[PDB]
Order: sequence, then structure tokens, then C-alpha cells
Amino acid sequence: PRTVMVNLNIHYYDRSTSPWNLHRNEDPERYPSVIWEAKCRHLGCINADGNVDYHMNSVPIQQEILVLRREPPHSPNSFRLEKILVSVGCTCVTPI
Amino acid sequence: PRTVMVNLNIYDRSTSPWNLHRNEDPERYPSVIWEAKCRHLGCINADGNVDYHMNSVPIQQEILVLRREPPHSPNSFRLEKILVSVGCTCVTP
Ligand SMILES: C[C@H]1NC(=O)[C@H](Cc2ccc(NC(=O)[C@@H](NC(=O)Cc3ccccc3)C3CCCCC3)cc2)NC(=O)CC2(CCCC2)CC(=O)N[C@H](C(=O)O)CCCCNC1=O
Repeated sequence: PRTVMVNLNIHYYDRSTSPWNLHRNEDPERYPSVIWEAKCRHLGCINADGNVDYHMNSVPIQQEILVLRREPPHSPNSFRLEKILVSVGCTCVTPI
Repeated sequence: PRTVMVNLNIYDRSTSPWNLHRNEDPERYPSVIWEAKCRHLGCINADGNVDYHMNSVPIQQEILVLRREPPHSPNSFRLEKILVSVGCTCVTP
């Protein structure tokens, strides 16, 4: 394995045609504990007229992203990096 | 001040489409970060052309990153916080 020391002390989108809100997920077995991800606010995208148009799709932009899982489980001071997927926002796409 | 141990062993149809810019810092983990850059200023018509009645804007986000301490160090870092462009959405002015 590849062990390193890390020190833990450290160093508007409403206009969108595919707007979104944030939802909460807590896991006290990883850092950061509490993660907010984007859930699209509608299924279609917004018109110049201001109506939802279901011939277009709001879809979540899914990013790959690293976190620390306690290893062993329930450890204050030792971890691995795990790779997870997280919604950072939504964009409007042309369907199939 | 508090030190821990870490094992390092782990679309294109958008009206506001984006690209990939590469960002590489030898003093960083990870050293390779792929940022987003919007391809256009405006967004894509039903006609498949670009009109400037809407705007393409990046989605900025704060992330944590490993900065070598001391510098040039193979096995010792501290957390550092940066902005990164992580996608592009179409927005109304
Ligand atoms: C929007 C919402 N915030 C969230 O939910 C998101 C969730 C998030 C989770 C994980 C990450 N991953 C990383 O950064 C990791 N990097 C990478 O993968 C590197 C990378 C980059 C690009 C491409 C590939 C890979 C690092 C890797 C090393 C281990 C640590 C994590 C990012 C975001 N961000 C927060 O919580 C804020 C942060 C995390 C970013 C800096 C500060 C934690 C904090 O100090 N949060 C503050 C706190 O604790 O008080 C503020 C909390 C309230 C605000 N929260 C909110 O409103």
C-alpha cells in the first residue's frame, strides 16, 4: 500500500434553463461527513417564454470526486481515498 | 495542528457544451486536473446554431487538494482549497 501523512488544518445559477436544488447525505464514516448534491429542479428545460418544455432534458452533471473512508472502520486517524460520483449542477440536453 | 495517515490506493448534446483544459502542478496531488471551459459564449438553438440571447456559464466549485509540505516531498501533504471549473450550464441574462 501507499501511506502518506496528511495535515488536516486548511490553507447566481437561478437564471439557468436547467436550474437545481441541493440535497444532503451524511456518512460519519467519511470526510467530508456531509455532502450536498444537485437535484434538477424540472424534467424539461425553461423557455424564453418561461415555461417548461419537455422536448428538452434537464440532466445532472455527474463528477468523479475523491473522499476519505476510515480504514479501519471507526478510526480517528487513518483512511483510504475512495472515488464517488456527485451532482455538481444540471445542464440542458437535446434528447435521443 | 493534527496529522492523519492516508492510503492513496483507490453529455455532448448540451445547449451549453464544454471542453477539457488540462492543469498540471508538480507540487500537487493529484497533479493532473481536468477543468471545464465552455465552448461558446451563447447557447445552441433548436436549429443547431449559436445565438447570444442566452449565455453559457461555467459551474465553479471549491475542492480540497494535497499540497506537498515540505515542498518536493514524496510522502507528506497538507490540504489546500482551490476553485475548479467542473461543467457548463445555459443561463438567462
Ligand atoms: C455545497 C456544499 N458543499 C459540499 O457538500 C461539497 C462536497 C465536496 C465533497 C468532497 C469534495 N472532494 C474534494 O475536495 C476532494 N478532491 C478531489 O476529488 C480532487 C479532484 C478534483 C477534480 C477532479 C478529480 C479529483 C478532496 C481530496 C482529498 C481528500 C479531501 C477531499 C469536494 C466537495 N464541499 C464541501 O463540503 C466543502 C469542502 C470540500 C471542498 C473544500 C471544502 C469541505 C469543507 O470544509 N466544508 C465546510 C465545513 O465542513 O464547514 C463547509 C460546509 C457547509 C457547506 N456545504 C455546502 O453547501
